[PDB]
Amino acid sequence: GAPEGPGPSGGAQGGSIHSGRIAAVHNVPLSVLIRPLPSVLDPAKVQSLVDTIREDPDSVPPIDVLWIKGAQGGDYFYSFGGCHRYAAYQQLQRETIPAKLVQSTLSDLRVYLGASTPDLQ
Ligand SMILES: Nc1ncnc2c1ncn2[C@@H]1O[C@H](COP(=O)(O)OP(=O)(O)OP(=O)(O)O)[C@@H](O)[C@H]1O
Ligand SMILES: [Mg+2]
Repeated sequence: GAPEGPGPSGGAQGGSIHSGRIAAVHNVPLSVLIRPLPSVLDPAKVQSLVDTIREDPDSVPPIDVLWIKGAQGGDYFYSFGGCHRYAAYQQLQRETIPAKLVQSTLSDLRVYLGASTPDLQ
């Protein structure tokens, strides 16, 4: 749980390209991925990816993922794409998946779900 926090000490949100920020590749757990948009997966195309990760996990780049926080610091990870890439990782029963984190705002989520957008907390 986390019924407490530090405090304000740096305008991170709306920060210009000189304030402070760290965006890089990160292994985000598969159990905390948010995907509210089903898709049609192909069993032959997943096999090709499952073969790359099993034959060479270095020639496989990360996917783009949006990093947004709720009204209570609750971090939520949204993914839109790499659908087939998720099946290969999910099929290999792996614990986490490489994904590029990109700080975003609830507005960016409205562009994708400007209708079924929930209330993050
Ligand atoms: N054996 C392989 N089979 C298919 N794609 C491969 C293979 N090895 C490398 N790749 C790369 O994996 C990437 C697959 O993910 P990408 O995000 O690019 O596109 P996508 O097919 O639209 O699907 P999703 O968003 O569902 O993963 C491709 O860009 C391709 O270049
Ligand atoms: Mg495409």
